[PDB]
Amino acid sequence: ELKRLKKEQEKIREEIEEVKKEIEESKKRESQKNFILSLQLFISMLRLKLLWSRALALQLQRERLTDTDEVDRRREQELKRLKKELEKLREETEEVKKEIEESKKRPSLKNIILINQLLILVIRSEYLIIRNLISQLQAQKQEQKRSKKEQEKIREELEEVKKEIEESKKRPSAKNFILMAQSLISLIRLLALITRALNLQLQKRLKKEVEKIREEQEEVNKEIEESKESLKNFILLAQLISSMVRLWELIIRILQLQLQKEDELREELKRLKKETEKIREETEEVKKEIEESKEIILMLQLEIAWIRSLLSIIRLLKLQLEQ
Amino acid sequence: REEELKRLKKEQEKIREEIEEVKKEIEESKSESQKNFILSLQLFISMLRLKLLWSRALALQLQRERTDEVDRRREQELKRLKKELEKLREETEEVKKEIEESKKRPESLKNIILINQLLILVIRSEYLIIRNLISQLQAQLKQEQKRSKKEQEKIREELEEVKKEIEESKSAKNFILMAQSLISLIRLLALITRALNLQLQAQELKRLKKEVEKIREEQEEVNKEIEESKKRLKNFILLAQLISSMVRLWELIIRILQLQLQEDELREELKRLKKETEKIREETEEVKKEIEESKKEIILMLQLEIAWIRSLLSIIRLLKLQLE
Repeated sequence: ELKRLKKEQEKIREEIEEVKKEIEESKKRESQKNFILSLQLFISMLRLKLLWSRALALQLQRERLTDTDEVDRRREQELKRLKKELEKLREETEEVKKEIEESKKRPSLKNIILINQLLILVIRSEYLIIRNLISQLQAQKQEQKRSKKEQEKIREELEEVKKEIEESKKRPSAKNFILMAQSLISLIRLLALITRALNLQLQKRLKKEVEKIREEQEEVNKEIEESKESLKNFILLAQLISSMVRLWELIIRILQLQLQKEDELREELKRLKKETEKIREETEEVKKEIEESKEIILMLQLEIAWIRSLLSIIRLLKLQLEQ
Repeated sequence: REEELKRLKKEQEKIREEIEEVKKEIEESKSESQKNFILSLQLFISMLRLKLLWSRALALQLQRERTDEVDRRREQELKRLKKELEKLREETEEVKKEIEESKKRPESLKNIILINQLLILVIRSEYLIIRNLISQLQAQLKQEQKRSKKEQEKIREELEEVKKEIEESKSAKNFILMAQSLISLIRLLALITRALNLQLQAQELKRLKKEVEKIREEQEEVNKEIEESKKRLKNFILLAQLISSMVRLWELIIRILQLQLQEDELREELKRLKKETEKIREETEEVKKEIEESKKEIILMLQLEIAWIRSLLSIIRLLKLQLE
């Protein structure tokens, strides 16, 4: 079955490269900067999901057969391949990252920068999720410490960022930044708990910290629907993140049950299995809502790929439920 | 002009007999593995003869742009190439069968068999490109585009066919490095045809740039994997570096095509090719040294690999000379 998904990764990698190559042709030719600058992070996120998709396929086939290690053999080599693709974004992240710094040292537009920082803050964190999990397959402590110190370096950036937001959220359209910003803030806050979980897979309170994120993002999503021209494509962008939040809350929800792994965990299974569909449904509802919308030109391409890459993981995740 | 293109179209001969001697020796030498390795020599031999023709068909296109006799000479060589073109596609079908016979006999050689299956499809895809070039020269006709597009999808399914039986099996680490280096090269050749056919229609070429950049990265995945297999059979590795340079060369061919399509935006990506052409020339002679250094199919393998280096370099020059 999995090799069916192992085609879309190329198919998603397609518009990645051209819209990545369409980016720097016009990077030759203050707003258009950070419009270009944002799309690049979207791509660095798009590839990040493809890495995470291949990572999930590894665990899935890790469990399909594990009598001896010819399953592990095909694994350790691919473990290096995706380990590299991590750093190929780590460099690409650097480029955009420093083009955002010196973009601040210049005289709506001022708040676009903040979302990009938030965007980076998300990429920095999904990173360590992968690096953790990527290494948790060479073992089958030279990995724990880096995320502990780094989980501080994101939380320290995340603090200063969120304070420079409420400073203007109290102030006098672009209020839809607030939602996407708030949605990203909840995403980082939610993703911070997942690193606590992935390192617990190595070396309980988060189930309550999750419910804090849940009911808080629930109110952004309600406002999201209470708002559905120019910014109307930007609300769709926000509903994208909303699924990423709900998807990630779904991921940790799997991260408990296998710890407790003899029946009542098949009820949490059925629970997952439905909300597995519920996001993928709400995701494909977005897919139609994206399709309708006809720099903008290039944004909608990545979103479709952002959808497809997300669906491939959901399609790949519901198979982890059979596990 | 001809002085340059004569001292080039003399090295073409200087290679052709080194092939036909390896050739006359092949059937002279002709267990199962031995007669299987013999096949790969012929396939490699045919690959070489395809290169010389490919270079010969190029120099034509040059003098063309460079006299009544630049048109009388047209008919002359184009037929001479078309003859050699079809003589090539002959011998291939026979080898294709002899492998189809050996597959049914069970046995690490199924590696060596699988690579032979790829080489055929590589040869098969290269054919339609040379014809796309030669027929474009004698066109100086709607179905000639289509048979190339038709025999393309015929190779396409056989690629995935053989691609299945690759994963359905997966030292051996290198066979796949080499096998993947070929699959990519095949996926590259299919682009050039669809790119060439796009020339006759004259904005779809955006789909090409995508897939081209796709095959850029994945090739550099195998390219880097090859690099560390040297630091830890040596003949097998340098031969895999032969294939990787082909993917680079053909990448440049495609890059030349998409530029041949559509004044500093021109000169921008233009000198990139001329700069890229300079890179491939030395990389080729890098493989040349290690073959020339590393001194019974082995020697036949070597002289074949050397002649390929010399043959490829002649194409690099015409490409550089074409870039003006």
